[PDB]
Amino acid sequence: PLELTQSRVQKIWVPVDHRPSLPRSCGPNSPTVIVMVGLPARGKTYISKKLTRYLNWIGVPTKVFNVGEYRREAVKQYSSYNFFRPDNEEAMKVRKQCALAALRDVKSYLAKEGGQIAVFDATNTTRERRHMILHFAKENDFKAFFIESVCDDPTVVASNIMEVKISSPDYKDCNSAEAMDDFMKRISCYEASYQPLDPDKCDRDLSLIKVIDVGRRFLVNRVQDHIQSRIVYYLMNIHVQPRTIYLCRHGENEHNLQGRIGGDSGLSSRGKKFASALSKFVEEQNLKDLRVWTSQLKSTIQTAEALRLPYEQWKALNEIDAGVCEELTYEEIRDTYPEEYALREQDKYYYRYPTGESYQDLVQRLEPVIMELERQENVLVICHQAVLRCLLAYFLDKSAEEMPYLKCPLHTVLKLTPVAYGCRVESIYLNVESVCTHRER
Amino acid sequence: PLELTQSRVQKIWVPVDHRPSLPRSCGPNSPTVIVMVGLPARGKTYISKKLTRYLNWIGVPTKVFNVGEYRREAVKQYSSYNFFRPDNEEAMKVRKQCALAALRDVKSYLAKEGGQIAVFDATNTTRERRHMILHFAKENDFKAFFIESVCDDPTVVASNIMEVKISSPDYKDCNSAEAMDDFMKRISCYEASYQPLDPDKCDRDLSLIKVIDVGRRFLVNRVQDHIQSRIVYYLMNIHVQPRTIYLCRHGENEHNLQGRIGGDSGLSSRGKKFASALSKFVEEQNLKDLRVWTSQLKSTIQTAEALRLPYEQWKALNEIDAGVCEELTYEEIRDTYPEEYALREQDKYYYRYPTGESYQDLVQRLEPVIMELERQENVLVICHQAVLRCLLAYFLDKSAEEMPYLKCPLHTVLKLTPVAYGCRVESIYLNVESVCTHRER
Ligand SMILES: Cc1noc(C)c1Cn1cc(C#N)c2cc(Oc3ccc(NC(=O)[C@@H]4CCCN4)cc3)ccc21
Ligand SMILES: Cc1noc(C)c1Cn1cc(C#N)c2cc(Oc3ccc(NC(=O)[C@@H]4CCCN4)cc3)ccc21
Ligand SMILES: O=P(O)(O)OC[C@H]1O[C@](O)(CO)[C@@H](O)[C@@H]1O
Ligand SMILES: O=P(O)(O)OC[C@H]1O[C@](O)(CO)[C@@H](O)[C@@H]1O
Repeated sequence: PLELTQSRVQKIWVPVDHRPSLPRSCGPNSPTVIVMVGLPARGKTYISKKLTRYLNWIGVPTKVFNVGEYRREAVKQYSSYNFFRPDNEEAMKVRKQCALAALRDVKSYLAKEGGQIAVFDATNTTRERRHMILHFAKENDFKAFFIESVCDDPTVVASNIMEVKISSPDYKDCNSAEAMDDFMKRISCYEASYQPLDPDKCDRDLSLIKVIDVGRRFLVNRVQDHIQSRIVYYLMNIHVQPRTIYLCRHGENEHNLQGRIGGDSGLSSRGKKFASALSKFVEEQNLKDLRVWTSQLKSTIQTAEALRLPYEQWKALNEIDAGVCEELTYEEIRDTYPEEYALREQDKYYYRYPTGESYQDLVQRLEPVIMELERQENVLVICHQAVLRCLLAYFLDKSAEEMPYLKCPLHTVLKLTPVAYGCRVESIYLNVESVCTHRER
Repeated sequence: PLELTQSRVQKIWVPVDHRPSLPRSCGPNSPTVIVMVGLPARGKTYISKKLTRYLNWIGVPTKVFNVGEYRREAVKQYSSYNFFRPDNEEAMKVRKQCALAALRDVKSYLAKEGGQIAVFDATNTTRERRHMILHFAKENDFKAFFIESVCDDPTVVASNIMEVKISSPDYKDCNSAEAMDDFMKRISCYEASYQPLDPDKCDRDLSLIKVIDVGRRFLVNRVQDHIQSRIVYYLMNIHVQPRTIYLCRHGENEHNLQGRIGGDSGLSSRGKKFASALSKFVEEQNLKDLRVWTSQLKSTIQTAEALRLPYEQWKALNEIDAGVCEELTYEEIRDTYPEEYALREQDKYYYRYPTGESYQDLVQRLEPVIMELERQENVLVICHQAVLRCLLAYFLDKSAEEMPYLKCPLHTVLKLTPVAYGCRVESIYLNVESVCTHRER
């Protein structure tokens, strides 16, 4: 009675499955349609992309369905704002068809592809369009959560057009002045029929968040579940202030020299040289304020000590726990635990070390780190190879499959600069020799 | 260069501190005053107490300063609503003095006692009172965060009076009808001068949350930091729906029989008997829906398997990691690691096992569990001794010092019923023998 077996890869205790003569599968909670609401140049695509990047990283399969991309596919070349005119009978039919084709793909993603969240990235400015999306959600048993971005500041609108609209594939053959003028006219096409969300009377029963004046104020109505609560918390932690994220590993340690994994060894002579090189690098960056974060492991703390700056130790930044394989070389792992070695090589993200962790466990541990990185400005994170790959996968939108193989060499700073599309990444090698700890698939 | 030492209790790497001939101390971010806003019977004291319980548990020293308690101290016996009349010159002076005496204690708590958050629990219904609190915060370099509870539903108001107001020390000599009538008149004394928070025009620069219609809607304005963001997320996860939380340990395991700590051993014959007894108990509770949560350790999963109910495994529910002391008996710990054994006995909450955890680390890991327990209704958590003590300390408002010594015997269910003041706790022993794993200080 109560016979369990431990799964080889993830190390999960499951009931011993003595399937009957004819094994039956039972193939396969409710998916969510996130509805973006607002006039053009209100950061809807920015919100869509950032939220999708975060949700995928935490393990919630999410996809953006941008109606404009369906339009660029249906209509070969973009000419002008005249396409967006409310009196343009033909283009209005085309635009509706594009929205319906995107919703068709939303249904296929959530009901047939194992997707959990579909972000419907369009203006959805009219009650009519939103009633149609709600009907689509109710008939398919999907939850609907609305995210509206409201802003009347002309400086914010003009800045968004200059930063990411003029560079749109629609304005390829246009100069900055033509594109800006056309886009202002394009926004005006939407202003007459725009009906903002009204949680007070009309939209009282809808689950929604109103992001007002680029996150200065929020109106939150009827948060139904955990994922909606998490989105609201995320939106309240992110910001659009300029800043830099520097990510690096501790300087080379004694275990690195011996080819040993885990442990709590100190910096080697080269590691100490990197720590000095890092201080000079940090100084040369001339940052008004800089937060320094380390793990609770000696090698990252010794590296931070060389900076002569205040730092904070996070247990969440500690390297992946190798369980029984801690302090062993990869050769000793292959010889003592050959089954374990091969299992990891085959499934590096989900593989859990015996009495240890997986990259999947790392993500769960690092989520508060990500949330705090979002709220901060200039931050230097001194961590470890697996931790760094996980954080980098979040910033660079890398999949779970790619994550355990990201190149994070020793004595190299990864400088992350948030641009309008995601992160610009610059690599800075601090000219101090070390061993190589990267292992390809 | 870069010489560090590992602190004996917490195992934190610190710079070797070779203090000079004359050692200097440097004794000791900005504290926060949380301002409750709203008419009486709006759940301000309920919010104050629950939020304080959560903030203290996560390690943020928090205290409630209820102006009514300062009034009950200054004014010996309460007679009627006549004390709260706006034309009561004398009582208005007394009430102001009480609020100023509470603020004096707020200053002493935040600036002199190492308190981080002071919850100022009063009506604070007038702009004048709030301007005075803001002046007090600005002059003392304290942050101000407002939490307003707005509700016009007479059913909600009447229910609150019947549940927790009539039982107030003010209404000791009154019967339910007299107390209800007096309290309605008391609320009416505040209605004329009540100026709700206006984040649109007047309170635009204030950091605030408006909880509308018992959490149906929220107005969030200017969230400045991490703690305010966390409070907002907490308020959006909690609910006032009736439910039951059942907490228990896995049935007795093989390591329990050998007096061994940690490990991933299976249920003993008695443990299997408890698992059956637990199924019968659960069935007899006749709960419409019940969520079952386990750790990823075998003994909790085997216990859940006996229920024949769907369950979810949480790595966050895994027992405290004993590091190098894993799978050892307490006698073997005392003989192999006597220094470690004595250090733990002296500082059980902060003590970290070598390459292992502390109760302090458990709290950090269990925070997402608490957040999900809040969002859920009927939940059964099958876990481990140290995990159970931590969760119980949250629900029962126990300090960090008390937490490692809470009695959590094997084969015993802790039934938690949320009442208006906190949790009512019922213990249910399922009449199956086991070893005792409790060790007093
Ligand atoms: C790109 C880009 N960089 O600067 C600007 C301006 C843009 C383009 N943009 C224009 C927007 C508009 N309207 C907008 C809204 C956004 O949605 C937001 C959602 C949440 C928050 N949240 C916060 O700012 C939190 C809340 C309080 C503390 N910090 C801010 C914006 C995000 C980006 C937005
Ligand atoms: C005791 C007690 N039990 O039922 C009632 C009614 C009471 C007394 N009471 C009266 C209130 C009023 N007005 C009130 C507000 C509260 O503040 C709240 C703060 C946040 C939330 N949040 C939620 O409900 C979240 C948001 C959406 C999902 N669930 C609710 C109430 C908490 C308790 C309150
Ligand atoms: O996932 P991988 O490739 O083993 O890399 C993570 C490893 O890198 C190290 O930080 C050093 O090689 C080890 O501590 C850790 O086991
Ligand atoms: O903090 P204490 O008193 O050692 O209790 C926690 C211990 O209880 C156990 O669950 C069983 O005694 C061990 O796994 C764990 O080390």
